[PDB]
Amino acid sequence: TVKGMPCCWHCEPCTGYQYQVDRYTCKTCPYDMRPTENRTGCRPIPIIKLEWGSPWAVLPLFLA
Repeated sequence: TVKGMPCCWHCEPCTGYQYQVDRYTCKTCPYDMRPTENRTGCRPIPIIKLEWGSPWAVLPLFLA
């Protein structure tokens, strides 16, 4: 954060959906992009297709 004196700053953490793009202000990346922990941008959201189907997909398969 830009303080009164341009001398000592204060890096206040942004929200969970805000990426540290610049050093003075955060930005917002599009959907399916989770902000990374480090200053790298936004990583893609891991998407699956229910291959195993253990919790609530093996009983329908067995009945079928």
